[PDB]
Amino acid sequence: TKFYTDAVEAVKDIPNGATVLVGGFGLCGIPENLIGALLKTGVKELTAVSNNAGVDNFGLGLLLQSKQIKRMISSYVGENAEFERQYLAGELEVELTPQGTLAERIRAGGAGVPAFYTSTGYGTLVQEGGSPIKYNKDGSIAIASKPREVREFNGQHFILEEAIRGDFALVKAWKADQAGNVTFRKSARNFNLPMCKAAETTVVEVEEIVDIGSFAPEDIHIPKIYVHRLVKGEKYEKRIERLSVRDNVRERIIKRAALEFEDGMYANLGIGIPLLASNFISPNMTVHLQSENGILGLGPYPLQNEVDADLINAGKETVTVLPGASYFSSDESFAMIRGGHVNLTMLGAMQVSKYGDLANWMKGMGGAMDLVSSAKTKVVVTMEHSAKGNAHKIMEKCTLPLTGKQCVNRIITEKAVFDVDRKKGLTLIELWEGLTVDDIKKSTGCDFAVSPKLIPMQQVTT
Amino acid sequence: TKFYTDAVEAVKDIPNGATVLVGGFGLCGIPENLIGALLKTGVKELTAVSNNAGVDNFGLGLLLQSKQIKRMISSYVGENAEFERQYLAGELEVELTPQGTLAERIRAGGAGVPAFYTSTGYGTLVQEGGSPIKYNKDGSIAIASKPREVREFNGQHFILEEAIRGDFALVKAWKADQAGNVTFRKSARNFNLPMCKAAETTVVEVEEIVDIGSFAPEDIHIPKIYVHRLVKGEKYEKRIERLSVRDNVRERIIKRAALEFEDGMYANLGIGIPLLASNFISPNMTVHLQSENGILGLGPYPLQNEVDADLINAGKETVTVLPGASYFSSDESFAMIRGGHVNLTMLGAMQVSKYGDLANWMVKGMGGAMDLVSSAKTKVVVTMEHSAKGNAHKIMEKCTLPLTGKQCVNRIITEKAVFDVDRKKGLTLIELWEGLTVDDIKKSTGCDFAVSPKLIPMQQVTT
Amino acid sequence: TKFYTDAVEAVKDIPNGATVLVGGFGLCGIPENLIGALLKTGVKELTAVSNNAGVDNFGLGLLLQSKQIKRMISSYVGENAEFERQYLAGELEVELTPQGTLAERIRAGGAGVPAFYTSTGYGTLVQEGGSPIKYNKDGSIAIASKPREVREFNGQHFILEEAIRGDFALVKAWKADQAGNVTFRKSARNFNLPMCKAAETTVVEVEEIVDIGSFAPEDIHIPKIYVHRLVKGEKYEKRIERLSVRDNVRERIIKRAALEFEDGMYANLGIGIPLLASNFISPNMTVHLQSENGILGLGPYPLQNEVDADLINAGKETVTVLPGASYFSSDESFAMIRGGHVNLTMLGAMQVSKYGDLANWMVKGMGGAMDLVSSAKTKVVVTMEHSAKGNAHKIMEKCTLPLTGKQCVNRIITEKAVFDVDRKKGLTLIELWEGLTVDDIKKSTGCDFAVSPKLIPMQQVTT
Amino acid sequence: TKFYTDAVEAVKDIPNGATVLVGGFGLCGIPENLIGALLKTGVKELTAVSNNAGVDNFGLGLLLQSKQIKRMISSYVGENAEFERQYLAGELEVELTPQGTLAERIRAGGAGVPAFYTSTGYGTLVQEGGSPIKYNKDGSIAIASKPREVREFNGQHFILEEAIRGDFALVKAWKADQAGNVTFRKSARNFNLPMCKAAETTVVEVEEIVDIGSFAPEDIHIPKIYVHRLVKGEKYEKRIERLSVRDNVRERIIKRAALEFEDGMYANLGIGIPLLASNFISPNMTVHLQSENGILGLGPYPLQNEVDADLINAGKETVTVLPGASYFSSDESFAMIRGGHVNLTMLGAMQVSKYGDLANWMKGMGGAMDLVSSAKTKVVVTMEHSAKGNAHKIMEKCTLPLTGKQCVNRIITEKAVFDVDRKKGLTLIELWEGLTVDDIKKSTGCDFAVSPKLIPMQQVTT
Ligand SMILES: [K+]
Ligand SMILES: [K+]
Ligand SMILES: [K+]
Ligand SMILES: [K+]
Ligand SMILES: [K+]
Ligand SMILES: [K+]
Repeated sequence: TKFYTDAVEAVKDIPNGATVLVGGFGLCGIPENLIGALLKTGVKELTAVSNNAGVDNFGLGLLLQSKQIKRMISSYVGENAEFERQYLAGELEVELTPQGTLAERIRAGGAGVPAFYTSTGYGTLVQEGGSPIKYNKDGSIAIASKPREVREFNGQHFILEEAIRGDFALVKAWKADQAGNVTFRKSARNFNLPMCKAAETTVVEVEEIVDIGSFAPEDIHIPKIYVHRLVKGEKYEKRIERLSVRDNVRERIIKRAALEFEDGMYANLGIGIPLLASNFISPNMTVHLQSENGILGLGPYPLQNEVDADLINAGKETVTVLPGASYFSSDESFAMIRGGHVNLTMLGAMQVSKYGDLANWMKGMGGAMDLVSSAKTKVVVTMEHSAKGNAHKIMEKCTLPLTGKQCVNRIITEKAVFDVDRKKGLTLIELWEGLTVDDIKKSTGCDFAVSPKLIPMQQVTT
Repeated sequence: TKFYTDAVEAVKDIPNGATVLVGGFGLCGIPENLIGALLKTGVKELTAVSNNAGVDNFGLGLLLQSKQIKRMISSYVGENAEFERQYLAGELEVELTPQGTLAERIRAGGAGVPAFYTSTGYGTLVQEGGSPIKYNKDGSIAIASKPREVREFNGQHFILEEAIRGDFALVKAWKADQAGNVTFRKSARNFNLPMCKAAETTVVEVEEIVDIGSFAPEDIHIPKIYVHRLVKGEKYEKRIERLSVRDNVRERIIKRAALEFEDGMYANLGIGIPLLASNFISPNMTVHLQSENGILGLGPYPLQNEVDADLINAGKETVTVLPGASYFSSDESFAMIRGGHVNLTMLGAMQVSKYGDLANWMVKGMGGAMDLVSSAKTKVVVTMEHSAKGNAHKIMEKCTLPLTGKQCVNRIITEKAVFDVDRKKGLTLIELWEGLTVDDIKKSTGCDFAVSPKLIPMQQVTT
Repeated sequence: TKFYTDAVEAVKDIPNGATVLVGGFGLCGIPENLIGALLKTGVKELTAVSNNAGVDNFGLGLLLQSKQIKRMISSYVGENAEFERQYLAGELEVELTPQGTLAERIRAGGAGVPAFYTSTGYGTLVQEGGSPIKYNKDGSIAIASKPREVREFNGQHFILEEAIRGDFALVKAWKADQAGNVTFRKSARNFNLPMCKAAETTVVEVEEIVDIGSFAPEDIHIPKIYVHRLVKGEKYEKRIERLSVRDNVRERIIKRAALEFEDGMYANLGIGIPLLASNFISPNMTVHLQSENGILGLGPYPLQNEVDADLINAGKETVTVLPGASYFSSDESFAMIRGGHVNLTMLGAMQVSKYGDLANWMVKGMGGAMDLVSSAKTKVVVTMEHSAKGNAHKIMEKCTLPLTGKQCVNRIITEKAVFDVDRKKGLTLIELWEGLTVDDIKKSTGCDFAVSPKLIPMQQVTT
Repeated sequence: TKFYTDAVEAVKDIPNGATVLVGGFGLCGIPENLIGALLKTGVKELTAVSNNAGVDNFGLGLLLQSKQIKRMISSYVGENAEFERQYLAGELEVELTPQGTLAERIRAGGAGVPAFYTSTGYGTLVQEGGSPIKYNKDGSIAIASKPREVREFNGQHFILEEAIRGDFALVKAWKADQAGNVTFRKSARNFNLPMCKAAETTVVEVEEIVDIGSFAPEDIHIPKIYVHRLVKGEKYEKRIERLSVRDNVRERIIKRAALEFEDGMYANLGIGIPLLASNFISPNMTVHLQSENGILGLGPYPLQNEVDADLINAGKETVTVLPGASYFSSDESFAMIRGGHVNLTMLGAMQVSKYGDLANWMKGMGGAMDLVSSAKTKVVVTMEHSAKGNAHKIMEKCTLPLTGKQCVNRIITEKAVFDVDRKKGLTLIELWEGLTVDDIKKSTGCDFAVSPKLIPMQQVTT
């Protein structure tokens, strides 16, 4: 590892056009000083591989403001108006790739794996191609995404994704010892860890340099072999994107969603109703919440003194963890998710089809496509029954872009609870008292079986 | 995580015929108590996915001795005569898979990836198929390995390997906290870590159970989500397979090999000459030695009282590590190796071809040799005696022995010469042992070679 | 042999899902009446082993049109849009197998040989696996071909291919005597002959039934032992797929290709330039042209009134044969080819590599191209325009198109140069089109090449 | 094709040590003139690939007398005392290879196939190796055969055999036209046909040269491309090795064996009882007899005027064929046999095991190992029940060299008829009247089931 006292020195040789991997999930674990250094070098036309686009004036957004990025390869680019403007104007190219796929393609890039298969994105536009990566000033499409090759293994369909390697990686880390060994703090690890292994030259900025021997050998997150250039970041603003401190239809969904929790369950909860539902878990029940940016054991929002820029949830809110929590990188998080280790994945949806196709993302798909990619994880959708104008949200076929095909196992609305089966379709198993099966018929766009043991819709006791 | 006080209770439901992942590299990090529990349950016909076969009376060898294994899926199975015996007799099935491929297939299996590509094994018997996985009693081949599918990416060839998942995994770990979070000690991590994610039911035995909060959250090697059953092992023998404590032709190779080292270099040294050469590294030079069983920063053999069963090198010798060393799992180790992060890989060879094909492994298995030379980014340097007994060529047009890799050697160091090897142009004699002539080399080499315009007498490290 | 007066009676017991071998090369020697009988029985989901797919409305194309075929195992399936349509739509499965391998696998299937080795397909997608045999409606790959196992014999690589056997074979023959002995006419023999031995129940339709004793015993092509069911075909359309009756860059290649011919030579000429070159053979020179569909002694295209549906060349063109010609079956033809008995094989190429890899076939299938260059004993001469549109290199370090063969080309003839090709040393420019310079060739060739010390202006046949 | 007027001219360049393929089955279709020419050139140390060793003073035996052969690769070398003497004395090397395997290895050699699998020889010394190929003068072994690799396919075991290619082939043919196209007459085709394709230089001698155009193109047995050198043989002796012109225990076996015949059956009959049994086939029944030297449709022994050196059966007897007979080469004959196209193969045996192993060959195995190699062909053994001294011939395990393993389906003796099953063993289905099941018990060396429908042993009506 080569140590630098000046960040510009550490990155001055990045060529125009370089593919640069930039760590960070939201504003968590971003290499703010290395990004500050690129503003000074003025290198341009970069293809930035960055999970997110920071915010308008921070993180990757600073490089978008200065127009130093030709293309971004990211999974979620919301919360950044300059980004949106450039994209629509045809000034910026954008390849949206599922978050877990982005993590794994980066990991493959550092592991000598040119390509691998993942179900994430199967049946969606990731597979189908056709998304505008780049527009012409006239508003037409200049570059459309390529469809992905898909192959069946063990009766399931998987898309072939290729490794992502960078010319450079700009990595934010916590500490580096004098040998160049590096560790990451809390959830700031995310993509920084795998990105450190996937570029020809990795540049890491750390908050502190410690003596060789400060780390237990077993606990070095990134061995020095991956750290080519190391600089102690000069300034850390610790920006927090969203400071989060500790109707009846919605309340009803929350209260029935709260009943999906089981003792010992591992769950991943999308923001909104699913997350609110966790507030009703019995202190008697032990439920472990997984966060896809690399956390297992999420706790409630922090009391003001617990607020930590390094600890946010997938919705980018400041959060806390419970005793016995663990942190891990983004590739490891999605290995955990894709491998079906989470028992329950509960999320909101705009539409769900008869056989469980889900439309809930189209800013980018973030980790939603990965979260529903495994048949081993029970996917529970919580959403209001019908859309504005009473248009069906549950129907034969989604009309909105799919997040996944035949991946929903249960739908919870304020009116009903449907179990969903990829081959047989819907089964009404709970019914809000006061409504009748025919009321459901009228608000649902496809047929459904009625369970012989249909009960009034339950509501958690709390 | 469910805690058990009895190991048999933790594994009694394993079915006959189950595929069981068993952690451990050699005797390092083996789940000796869970294995002991399987001897009691008597479950049989297991397909054991285990990097190695332990030794005759320990680790997986115990289950082979009791005949509870139908098939082993391993990368290296030497040091076991009952294994050898059962294999040749047609009583045991064996699929040899490159060590790094095994680690990655297991990882894939826990990560939802059904298959991936790797250059490891391309152009070898792994790709080619035809190795006997199983013999019949009369010596006929009952099952031959399947060839692997090939695909080209970015101008190179890779083979398609599929995930490995087990019904159960028997994992050895260091400590578990009360929530089921687990950590591994030193090099005992190896395959235990990835195997914990790749089975329907993971059973972990640990040396000690500690309070929730004993681990820093960032430093939990295996989050509790992957630990289904946990037991504190009742007995730990701390078996050490090889207790390693601190001619001229060979010495010459060693001394020229020592000159391949450069300050700041990351190197992986095979046992024998390569490793011996590291003893001549200048205390002025900083060289980081990587061990494929998951270590970066290997040090010299320990004094006797420093020996640690949890710390061994790839040759299964007890070792030490230097300040700033790190440990990591087998899949990570081979990601590091396959990704080309090691600058120099120096190993022994039986044969090397004109364009750099290497034969240096063949039934004991290829271990990590095929992975070690799988990347074009790592410089591969072979150190071997020039010619075989009877002066048969070892360096020639084509290897006649099973390949470890195709066009992967960049340099050959023998007691007579040093050849740089290029996949397109072939051999270039760049150093010549003084007293020998270019014609002497011609006579001991089985293919043509260019003679560098800057050919020098063969160098020898100063030490 | 059991005689039938009704074709439907002869095939009514074929089960849905049966594997059925169907004779014929193009529309030559196809069992049109048995196929017509299958349209009436309606049997479905057949795995049809048929060299070709007939044409849209004839031969196997009729069964594709009625959707009675689940999978085709063929070597060449061009000239059929319903086939193409069903394949891409995921309605039809297709395993492309080299023509000669198909013939030999079928023969093996009737000879009790479960598997054999052939160099045909080594280093290509046949060995490598991964071709889509079947797509799903959304375009995903439902079934990918399996790679083939490799083995080395006498220093060369071969792949292991397995026998093909059918439940039934639908065979077209010329005459059967009353005992069930059968003969084939001209080139209509092709696959019909070997397919008669490789199915549990063989059904043969013939044009005429003659008295026992009409055949000389030595001249029965298929002994009655292989003929289980026999029917005199009710109707024979004598369909002819291609009625063939007797620039300067291209002309230059042709005229230099014509100089590859030698008196007494056995040659196999691919359609296009190679075949055109044969028109310049001196009536003084005797050259015997072999056709892989089973002919030795091809002659010029016939006058219109000499056209015979039973006599076509490999490009499916109607032809004639010269005095002393012979006909033989497809397995025999490829034994002849694979055995290296043809002295010169001249074909077109899309790309040729420095060491002689050839890309000249790729989904229509590789036909006999992979077999044609499979032998080191046959000189393989490629005739192609030097560079592709946009001047992209066609001759280069490595082909970027699917290989037909590895290191199998011995010479390249373009409108600018003639290169001898050596598998170990590469290219040697031996002739140069006058007016061009060695540097001009450098600019249009994607790899280095030696310049012969005896380089001459490119020759042109006198005619 | 190059035509020669002098045979010596056609073969003078054969090197000492050359591997030479010599056509012929017994004395049928031997290249007598080319062999005469080798006597004059004196080339030595040849490895002669020849199905048989001719007889003492003819065919290959002439080359053995002159000591010009170092090694023979043959399937049957009986009827030649000089051969036997040299072999035992250690002067001649001998590799016995099953006839059908020899044919197929030669064919593979001309077809570009380096190796193939065949069940022929599985479970026998062909697989096991250990046969002396060469003795030392002291009577010990100098060279022992190598075991063959065996691999399972579709649940069956097959041995890997490698191609045989020659430096030269000496081929006897009937006619050649002026272009070099060649045809073979009757059963003289045998190995000459495949040998013409498997050597670097093929030399063919023919009885007559005819005009181009004499052969129908479809009926050229060997296209000119395979005929490198052609000579019209100067002399043809038409030697006939065995001139064959048209007790009660043995008679009983014959009469019960005659009942194995069925209308429309294809059968291959070994010499002795099986062949004698065919004399009792009803003129009402149509049975087609296959001869492994390349004939289908064998008829009775010839009346003196029908005697033809070109037409002999597998026992090398002069024979005739019936209307509608066909001739074919040795590789094609064994493809027919190995592929299981013959319905019934009836042969004599020295021993048969409980599960159907057969010992009936140890001169060489000839085609016996191939004849029983297919599970599709019913193998019926006809033999006297017990050996001299009443030793068991039917027992648990044969003690004599195996011809095949689990390949016998029925055993016919003068006392009993046993069906044989590879998994269940023996089932006594017929019993010679006057004998009891216990009498069979006493004469049989293993247990056997007694059919519930056991009948007195049948005897053909004729
Ligand atoms: K699911
Ligand atoms: K390398
Ligand atoms: K390589
Ligand atoms: K060639
Ligand atoms: K080749
Ligand atoms: K049988």
